[PDB]
Amino acid sequence: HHWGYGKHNGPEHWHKDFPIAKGERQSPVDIDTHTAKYDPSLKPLSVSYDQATSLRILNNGHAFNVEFDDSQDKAVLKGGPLDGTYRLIQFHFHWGSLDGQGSEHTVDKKKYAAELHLVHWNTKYGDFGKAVQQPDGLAVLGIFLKVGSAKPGLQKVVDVLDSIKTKGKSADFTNFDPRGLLPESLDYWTYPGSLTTPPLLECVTWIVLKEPISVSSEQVLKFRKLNFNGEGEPEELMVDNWRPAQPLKNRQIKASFK
Ligand SMILES: COc1ccc(/C(C)=C/C(=O)O)cc1
Ligand SMILES: [Zn+2]
Repeated sequence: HHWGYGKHNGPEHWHKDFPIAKGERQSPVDIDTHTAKYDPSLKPLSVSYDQATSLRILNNGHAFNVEFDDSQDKAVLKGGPLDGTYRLIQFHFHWGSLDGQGSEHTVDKKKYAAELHLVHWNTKYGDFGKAVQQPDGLAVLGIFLKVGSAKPGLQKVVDVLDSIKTKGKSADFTNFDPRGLLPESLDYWTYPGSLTTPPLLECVTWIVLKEPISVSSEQVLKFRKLNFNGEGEPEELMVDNWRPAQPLKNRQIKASFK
Protein backbone atom coordinates (compact mmCIF):
# COMPACT_ATOMS: atom_id res chain seq x y z
CA HIS A 1 0.00 0.00 0.00
CA HIS A 2 1.10 3.47 -1.08
CA TRP A 3 -1.39 5.81 0.40
CA GLY A 4 -0.84 9.38 1.32
CA TYR A 5 -2.27 12.89 1.16
CA GLY A 6 -1.33 14.03 -2.35
CA LYS A 7 -3.51 14.40 -5.51
CA HIS A 8 -2.59 10.91 -6.68
CA ASN A 9 -2.71 8.96 -3.42
CA GLY A 10 -4.83 11.04 -1.09
CA PRO A 11 -8.16 10.50 0.64
CA GLU A 12 -10.26 10.38 -2.58
CA HIS A 13 -8.19 7.41 -3.66
CA TRP A 14 -8.21 5.35 -0.47
CA HIS A 15 -11.37 3.51 -1.17
CA LYS A 16 -9.78 1.40 -3.93
CA ASP A 17 -7.44 -0.40 -1.55
CA PHE A 18 -9.64 0.12 1.52
CA PRO A 19 -13.28 -0.15 0.47
CA ILE A 20 -14.48 0.56 4.10
CA ALA A 21 -13.50 4.15 3.25
CA LYS A 22 -17.08 4.49 2.03
CA GLY A 23 -18.60 2.70 5.03
CA GLU A 24 -21.28 3.53 7.49
CA ARG A 25 -19.22 4.81 10.40
CA GLN A 26 -16.29 6.71 8.88
CA SER A 27 -14.33 9.49 10.55
CA PRO A 28 -13.76 12.34 10.84
CA VAL A 29 -17.08 14.16 10.73
CA ASP A 30 -18.42 17.68 11.07
CA ILE A 31 -19.78 18.26 14.61
CA ASP A 32 -22.87 20.36 14.27
CA THR A 33 -23.19 21.95 17.74
CA HIS A 34 -26.88 22.68 17.16
CA THR A 35 -27.76 19.06 16.48
CA ALA A 36 -25.49 17.29 19.01
CA LYS A 37 -27.62 16.50 22.05
CA TYR A 38 -26.56 16.69 25.66
CA ASP A 39 -26.66 13.11 27.12
CA PRO A 40 -27.23 13.09 30.91
CA SER A 41 -26.34 9.45 31.14
CA LEU A 42 -22.71 10.06 30.14
CA LYS A 43 -20.46 9.18 33.12
CA PRO A 44 -17.63 11.65 33.84
CA LEU A 45 -14.43 11.15 31.71
CA SER A 46 -11.33 9.81 33.50
CA VAL A 47 -7.92 10.60 32.07
CA SER A 48 -5.32 8.78 34.22
CA TYR A 49 -1.92 9.59 32.75
CA ASP A 50 0.18 9.83 35.99
CA GLN A 51 2.21 6.66 35.28
CA ALA A 52 2.60 7.23 31.51
CA THR A 53 5.81 5.83 30.03
CA SER A 54 6.64 7.37 26.67
CA LEU A 55 9.38 5.62 24.74
CA ARG A 56 9.98 6.89 21.26
CA ILE A 57 8.95 9.23 18.47
CA LEU A 58 8.71 8.03 14.89
CA ASN A 59 8.23 9.75 11.48
CA ASN A 60 6.11 7.20 9.60
CA GLY A 61 5.92 9.14 6.36
CA HIS A 62 2.40 10.32 7.17
CA ALA A 63 2.75 12.01 10.56
CA PHE A 64 4.78 11.42 13.66
CA ASN A 65 3.75 9.08 16.43
CA VAL A 66 4.79 9.42 20.11
CA GLU A 67 4.73 5.84 21.40
CA PHE A 68 4.02 4.57 24.90
CA ASP A 69 4.61 1.39 26.85
CA ASP A 70 1.20 -0.26 26.89
CA SER A 71 2.31 -3.60 28.42
CA GLN A 72 0.39 -2.66 31.62
CA ASP A 73 -2.34 -0.15 32.78
CA LYS A 74 0.05 2.86 33.15
CA ALA A 75 -1.79 5.56 31.19
CA VAL A 76 -5.53 4.85 30.71
CA LEU A 77 -8.76 6.45 29.61
CA LYS A 78 -12.04 5.35 31.29
CA GLY A 79 -15.55 6.69 31.93
CA GLY A 80 -17.40 9.03 29.63
CA PRO A 81 -19.09 6.83 27.02
CA LEU A 82 -16.64 3.97 27.61
CA ASP A 83 -17.05 0.60 29.33
CA GLY A 84 -13.90 -0.72 30.80
CA THR A 85 -10.33 0.39 30.49
CA TYR A 86 -8.47 1.77 27.47
CA ARG A 87 -4.66 1.88 27.40
CA LEU A 88 -2.76 4.72 25.75
CA ILE A 89 -0.55 3.36 22.94
CA GLN A 90 0.37 6.50 20.97
CA PHE A 91 -0.41 10.04 20.08
CA HIS A 92 -0.04 11.96 16.88
CA PHE A 93 -1.31 15.06 15.11
CA HIS A 94 -2.82 16.16 11.84
CA TRP A 95 -2.03 19.67 10.55
CA GLY A 96 -2.22 22.11 7.71
CA SER A 97 -0.13 24.11 5.32
CA LEU A 98 -1.84 27.29 6.67
CA ASP A 99 -3.48 28.12 10.00
CA GLY A 100 -6.99 27.86 8.55
CA GLN A 101 -6.90 24.14 7.90
CA GLY A 102 -5.40 21.03 9.44
CA SER A 103 -7.96 19.49 11.77
CA GLU A 104 -9.94 16.42 10.76
CA HIS A 105 -13.05 17.00 12.85
CA THR A 106 -14.71 20.30 12.18
CA VAL A 107 -17.07 22.26 14.51
CA ASP A 108 -19.93 23.90 12.64
CA LYS A 109 -17.67 23.49 9.56
CA LYS A 110 -14.85 25.36 11.31
CA LYS A 111 -11.39 23.89 10.65
CA TYR A 112 -8.68 24.25 13.27
CA ALA A 113 -4.93 24.57 12.60
CA ALA A 114 -4.31 21.04 13.83
CA GLU A 115 -5.75 18.12 15.74
CA LEU A 116 -4.15 15.89 18.34
CA HIS A 117 -5.25 12.21 18.59
CA LEU A 118 -4.44 10.26 21.74
CA VAL A 119 -5.01 6.60 20.74
CA HIS A 120 -6.14 4.00 23.33
CA TRP A 121 -7.18 0.37 23.13
CA ASN A 122 -9.66 -1.70 25.11
CA THR A 123 -7.73 -4.00 27.44
CA LYS A 124 -10.51 -6.65 27.19
CA TYR A 125 -9.13 -7.55 23.78
CA GLY A 126 -5.62 -8.16 25.03
CA ASP A 127 -3.53 -6.43 22.34
CA PHE A 128 -3.90 -3.54 19.91
CA GLY A 129 -4.08 -5.65 16.81
CA LYS A 130 -7.05 -7.63 18.21
CA ALA A 131 -8.73 -4.45 19.45
CA VAL A 132 -8.83 -2.79 15.98
CA GLN A 133 -10.92 -5.74 14.77
CA GLN A 134 -13.70 -4.88 17.29
CA PRO A 135 -16.35 -2.18 17.06
CA ASP A 136 -15.47 -0.99 20.59
CA GLY A 137 -11.76 -1.68 20.37
CA LEU A 138 -10.32 1.85 20.42
CA ALA A 139 -11.03 5.17 22.09
CA VAL A 140 -9.39 8.16 20.49
CA LEU A 141 -9.31 11.42 22.42
CA GLY A 142 -9.22 14.30 19.97
CA ILE A 143 -8.03 17.79 20.80
CA PHE A 144 -8.14 20.86 18.59
CA LEU A 145 -5.13 23.14 18.22
CA LYS A 146 -5.49 26.83 17.45
CA VAL A 147 -2.63 29.26 16.88
CA GLY A 148 -2.10 31.66 19.78
CA SER A 149 0.06 31.45 22.88
CA ALA A 150 2.65 28.70 23.17
CA LYS A 151 1.80 25.36 24.69
CA PRO A 152 4.67 24.71 27.04
CA GLY A 153 3.89 21.00 27.35
CA LEU A 154 4.30 20.70 23.55
CA GLN A 155 7.74 22.22 23.23
CA LYS A 156 9.65 18.91 24.03
CA VAL A 157 7.88 17.45 21.03
CA VAL A 158 8.67 20.43 18.75
CA ASP A 159 12.32 20.33 19.74
CA VAL A 160 12.86 16.68 18.81
CA LEU A 161 11.38 17.04 15.25
CA ASP A 162 14.73 18.08 13.75
CA SER A 163 15.98 14.57 14.60
CA ILE A 164 13.12 12.76 12.74
CA LYS A 165 12.78 14.90 9.64
CA THR A 166 12.24 12.11 7.17
CA LYS A 167 10.22 8.91 6.83
CA GLY A 168 11.54 5.99 8.87
CA LYS A 169 13.49 8.12 11.36
CA SER A 170 12.88 7.57 15.10
CA ALA A 171 14.33 9.11 18.33
CA ASP A 172 14.26 8.13 21.99
CA PHE A 173 11.40 10.07 23.63
CA THR A 174 11.26 9.02 27.25
CA ASN A 175 9.75 10.85 30.19
CA PHE A 176 7.30 12.91 28.12
CA ASP A 177 4.11 13.78 30.10
CA PRO A 178 0.99 13.76 27.90
CA ARG A 179 -0.94 15.66 30.62
CA GLY A 180 0.77 18.79 29.30
CA LEU A 181 -1.18 18.60 26.06
CA LEU A 182 -4.68 18.76 27.66
CA PRO A 183 -6.91 21.87 27.80
CA GLU A 184 -8.54 22.86 31.14
CA SER A 185 -11.98 21.46 30.41
CA LEU A 186 -12.78 17.81 29.65
CA ASP A 187 -16.23 18.76 28.10
CA TYR A 188 -16.56 16.57 24.95
CA TRP A 189 -18.59 15.32 22.04
CA THR A 190 -18.70 11.59 21.35
CA TYR A 191 -19.74 9.39 18.44
CA PRO A 192 -18.91 5.99 16.95
CA GLY A 193 -16.45 6.04 14.08
CA SER A 194 -13.23 4.92 12.53
CA LEU A 195 -9.49 5.26 12.08
CA THR A 196 -8.87 8.32 9.96
CA THR A 197 -5.94 6.73 8.02
CA PRO A 198 -5.86 3.44 6.22
CA PRO A 199 -6.90 0.85 7.13
CA LEU A 200 -9.86 3.02 8.14
CA LEU A 201 -11.26 0.35 10.45
CA GLU A 202 -14.59 1.00 12.16
CA CYS A 203 -13.30 0.36 15.67
CA VAL A 204 -13.25 3.79 17.40
CA THR A 205 -15.28 5.51 20.05
CA TRP A 206 -14.39 9.13 19.31
CA ILE A 207 -14.18 11.55 22.22
CA VAL A 208 -13.52 15.13 20.92
CA LEU A 209 -12.86 17.85 23.48
CA LYS A 210 -14.75 21.08 23.03
CA GLU A 211 -11.96 23.27 24.34
CA PRO A 212 -9.01 23.72 21.92
CA ILE A 213 -5.46 24.15 23.16
CA SER A 214 -3.43 27.07 21.93
CA VAL A 215 -0.05 26.55 20.33
CA SER A 216 2.33 29.15 18.90
CA SER A 217 2.87 29.95 15.28
CA GLU A 218 6.52 28.99 15.80
CA GLN A 219 5.44 25.58 17.22
CA VAL A 220 3.15 24.73 14.28
CA LEU A 221 5.74 26.08 11.82
CA LYS A 222 8.16 23.41 13.10
CA PHE A 223 5.55 20.69 12.42
CA ARG A 224 5.45 21.98 8.82
CA LYS A 225 9.19 21.49 8.37
CA LEU A 226 8.88 17.71 8.62
CA ASN A 227 9.11 15.65 5.54
CA PHE A 228 6.80 12.93 4.07
CA ASN A 229 9.78 11.65 2.02
CA GLY A 230 12.64 9.46 3.11
CA GLU A 231 16.28 10.68 3.60
CA GLY A 232 17.89 11.56 0.31
CA GLU A 233 14.62 11.71 -1.66
CA PRO A 234 12.96 14.77 -3.22
CA GLU A 235 11.66 17.00 -0.39
CA GLU A 236 7.88 16.98 0.17
CA LEU A 237 6.92 18.95 3.21
CA MET A 238 4.67 17.08 5.67
CA VAL A 239 1.65 19.35 5.59
CA ASP A 240 -2.08 18.78 5.04
CA ASN A 241 -2.06 15.28 6.41
CA TRP A 242 -5.73 15.42 7.35
CA ARG A 243 -8.70 13.49 6.05
CA PRO A 244 -11.76 15.70 5.43
CA ALA A 245 -15.13 15.19 7.05
CA GLN A 246 -17.10 12.09 6.02
CA PRO A 247 -20.80 11.47 5.89
CA LEU A 248 -22.51 11.16 9.31
CA LYS A 249 -24.96 8.67 8.02
CA ASN A 250 -26.98 6.98 10.72
CA ARG A 251 -25.15 8.41 13.70
CA GLN A 252 -25.81 10.78 16.54
CA ILE A 253 -23.16 12.94 18.15
CA LYS A 254 -23.66 13.29 21.91
CA ALA A 255 -22.47 16.15 24.10
CA SER A 256 -21.25 15.73 27.67
CA PHE A 257 -22.21 19.32 28.51
CA LYS A 258 -25.26 21.62 28.35
C1 LIG B 1 -3.32 -2.09 11.82
O1 LIG B 1 -2.65 -0.92 11.34
C2 LIG B 1 -3.09 0.28 11.90
C3 LIG B 1 -2.60 1.40 11.28
C4 LIG B 1 -2.97 2.65 11.74
C5 LIG B 1 -3.80 2.77 12.83
C6 LIG B 1 -4.22 4.10 13.33
C7 LIG B 1 -4.17 4.31 14.77
C8 LIG B 1 -4.73 4.92 12.41
C9 LIG B 1 -5.32 6.30 12.64
O2 LIG B 1 -4.80 7.04 13.52
O3 LIG B 1 -6.36 6.61 12.00
C10 LIG B 1 -4.28 1.62 13.45
C11 LIG B 1 -3.92 0.36 12.99
ZN1 LIG C 1 -5.21 10.79 13.82
